[PDB]
Amino acid sequence: HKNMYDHTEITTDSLLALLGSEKVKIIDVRSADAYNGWRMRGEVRGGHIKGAKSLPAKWLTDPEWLNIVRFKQIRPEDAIVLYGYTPEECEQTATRFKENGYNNVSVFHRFHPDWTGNDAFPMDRLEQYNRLVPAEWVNGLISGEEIPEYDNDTFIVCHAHYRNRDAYLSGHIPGATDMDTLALESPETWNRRTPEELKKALEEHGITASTTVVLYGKFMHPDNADEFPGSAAGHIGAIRLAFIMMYAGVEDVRVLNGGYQSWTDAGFAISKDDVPKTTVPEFGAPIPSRPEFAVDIDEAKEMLQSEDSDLVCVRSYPEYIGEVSGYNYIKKKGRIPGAIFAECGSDAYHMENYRNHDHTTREYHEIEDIWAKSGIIPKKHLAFYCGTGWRGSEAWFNALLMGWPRVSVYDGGWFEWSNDPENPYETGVP
Ligand SMILES: C[N+](C)(C)[C@@H](Cc1cnc[nH]1)C(=O)O
Ligand SMILES: [Cl-]
Ligand SMILES: [Cl-]
Ligand SMILES: [Mg+2]
Ligand SMILES: [Mg+2]
Ligand code: NA
Repeated sequence: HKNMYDHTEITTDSLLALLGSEKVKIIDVRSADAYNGWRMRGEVRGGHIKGAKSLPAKWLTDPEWLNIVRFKQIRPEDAIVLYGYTPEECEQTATRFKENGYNNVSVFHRFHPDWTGNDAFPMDRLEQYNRLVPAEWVNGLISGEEIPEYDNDTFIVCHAHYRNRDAYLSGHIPGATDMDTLALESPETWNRRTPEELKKALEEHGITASTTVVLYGKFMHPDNADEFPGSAAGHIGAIRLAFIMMYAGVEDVRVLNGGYQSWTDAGFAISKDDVPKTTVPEFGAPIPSRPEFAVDIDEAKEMLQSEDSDLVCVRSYPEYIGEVSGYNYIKKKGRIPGAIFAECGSDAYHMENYRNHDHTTREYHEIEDIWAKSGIIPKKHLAFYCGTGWRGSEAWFNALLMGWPRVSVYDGGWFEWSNDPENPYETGVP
């Protein structure tokens, strides 16, 4: 007897006995930040039931909901077990599955406090989840409230954009200041600036090595027909700047997960003030403190020859096979020989394969699993790259979050590689 609105409860003991079953899909309907590990109700152990997939209940208003589910490989013949902080949070999702041809749907009532509270019940979390912050954390920070995973006394919220102050002036997080990505990377090479330039730029924007910097950007629907589509890919830009700042030596860098969209979806107030900078006189550390995060072309060439190492191409497929360059300022088309392809998404200004529709990072197990199928694994020194390094930086950041011990960005990318006509390249379908 199928019942659309009254959902069978699954007990703790029954769920424990099913933890290894390939026919069971355990679905966490909490926010992706809680799933990653954030202790959003004060639970002592954060994260998810081991083996659970992420399907935030917020996504029920997405017209593509069923396609998300199918793309996650959750199928009608699976036994679906839903949980949240409360069973009541699962009710609408359970009904949505049942309305869409899933007849085996249960609700687990005792994730919190029973599962989270007992250390024999397996949980998992994104190892460095505290670098990828929810909007509630940022709001607590700017409010001076006590927040978890923070013991500094100095912070700055930084709104990234590429040559587009309107992205900030049209609406930003209260108190935040804007940073043009041109402040930290050069329009000549599209590589990070020299250490002396980085020092000066960081100081002028009010940033010391011991400042907690919270970076985010605004997605404004990049259109490849505009002169500068990157002016609209603000949150990729934010993660690119996070890379450069962490390389430079800012000890504590955070990224707002999903960027500006997450702030407004949470319903917080926004500001249009043009906030003046408060400069600081001394960065306070030698730049770069973390040079290993950045790989230039001679090291990249060595990595292509080493068994220990690989370059990871985070470009679109039409770029990879040489149909297009990806960019209106790159004429050469083709790919670096010997790199492992890890398709970014549709084009140079979209990261669909690394993100959810709401711009939060894609469920990290899915990224991990796809990467492993190509031999992109943490025991290697990996250098992520793309055309000029923005998408490479976002892939790199995803691997950093997983705790991977040797990940870098090959900054120069296809731009630098193809600018030397002596460098070999491939084209066409492999
Ligand atoms: C390095 N700039 C800022 C010129 C890039 C940034 C970028 C966005 N997606 C890939 N790269 C551009 O806007 O094409
Ligand atoms: Cl973006
Ligand atoms: Cl390439
Ligand atoms: Mg897990
Ligand atoms: Mg570069
Ligand atoms: Na290699």
